[PDB]
Amino acid sequence: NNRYSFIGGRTGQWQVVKIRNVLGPGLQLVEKVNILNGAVAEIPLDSAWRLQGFASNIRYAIRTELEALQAVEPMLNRAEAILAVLIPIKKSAQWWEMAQDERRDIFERESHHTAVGLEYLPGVARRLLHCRDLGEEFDFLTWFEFAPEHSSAFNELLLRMRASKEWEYVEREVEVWLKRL
Amino acid sequence: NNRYSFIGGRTGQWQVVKIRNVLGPGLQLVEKVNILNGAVAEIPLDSAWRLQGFASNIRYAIRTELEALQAVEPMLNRAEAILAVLIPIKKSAQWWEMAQDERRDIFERESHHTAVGLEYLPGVARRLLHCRDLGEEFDFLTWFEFAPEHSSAFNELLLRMRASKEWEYVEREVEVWLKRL
Ligand code: HEM
Ligand code: HEM
Repeated sequence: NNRYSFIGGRTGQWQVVKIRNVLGPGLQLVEKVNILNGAVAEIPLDSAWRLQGFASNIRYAIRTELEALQAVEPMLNRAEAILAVLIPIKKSAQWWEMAQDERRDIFERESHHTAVGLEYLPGVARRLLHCRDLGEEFDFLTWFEFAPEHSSAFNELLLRMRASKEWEYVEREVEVWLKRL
Repeated sequence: NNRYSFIGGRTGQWQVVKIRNVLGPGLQLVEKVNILNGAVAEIPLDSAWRLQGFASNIRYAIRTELEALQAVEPMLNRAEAILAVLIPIKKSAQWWEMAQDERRDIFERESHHTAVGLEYLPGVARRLLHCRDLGEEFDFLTWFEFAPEHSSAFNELLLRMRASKEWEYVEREVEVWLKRL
């Protein structure tokens, strides 16, 4: 099953350390996040929000980029990776109306998204989930996990991505920092 | 709402003219197709199958290709467009594992998918729906509609596409020919 749900509330595998409402409407602070592999039609007991998305095919990365990523990218669920950050992202209408070449040019040629992110591997593991096509309020759910030794580096990455051309099209962003229970 | 369902059964806006089970498991012959904008968790009793997909962003077409398409592509629901064909398609695991550049090169550089398709406009109107990401048995639901005038041309187009490199990755395909009621 390629669908994942993230329920903010009183139960889950992850304790919420903090929520930073970076851009646009925020997410209610809660005690924990519960992650479920599957859709979840009915709101859990004592929960404040649910986010959902699916794992999908590659949309931008070219073969040589995939080869570079595969050589260094870590797996999820490393024993040392006790911190995580869930970052829902929405991009503007102006982005989604662009053609494929226009988007790829902004994403890599101008913003160097993959080349910058590679600078943070193997420390940071990640998962990308898509949800615009489900009708959700965000377009992406992005997930990152790492040992505490990489927290400073991860915060620098965030600032570097926010300085990029690609980020001129980001309309909503929240950071949910988590610690593994 | 970006989701569409196609219910094969005894009711609907479209009468089934024929079903050709081109490759892989077919779809049961039925009297009619009912098309609904929205999902349908409860399939009607006298219906045989339900297909669903969503409209999404562009995956391959470049700006100059979109411009060419926009100059000539017809609207849906033209008065004369009394014939349609619903063609669910599934592509292989080897296709999906390829990177974005590899897929674009097969789609256009080798197969000329858009250049060939443009030869059949304005006669043929179309919609593309995506459903691999919903866990459906097919990956795409493709829809075409046109006057009787263009049936012979549409049949030529089908044969041309099936001769392409891109088609070497198609592993399931069915044609549901319809007439507007
Ligand atoms: C940690 C190192 C990172 C690496 C190696 C990396 C790599 C990538 C790659 C290769 C893609 C494209 C996938 C495809 O072709 O479909 C992608 C997409 C994406 N990434 Fe990153 N990324 C990193 C960090 C980040 C961070 C920190 C953020 C958010 C603050 C983020 C947000 C996104 C988004 C929103 C997308 C989807 C873009 C779109 O489809 O428009 N990434 N990432
Ligand atoms: C009638 C003229 C046609 C035109 C102008 C045309 C045009 C296109 C365009 C431009 C795309 C890419 C959309 C994107 O970038 O996301 C596309 C995708 C697609 N089309 Fe066609 N098409 C035509 C006929 C057909 C026919 C007859 C079939 C099926 C037999 C078909 C099957 C598909 C499929 C399966 C995709 C999805 C490809 C993928 O994402 O891997 N098309 N079409």
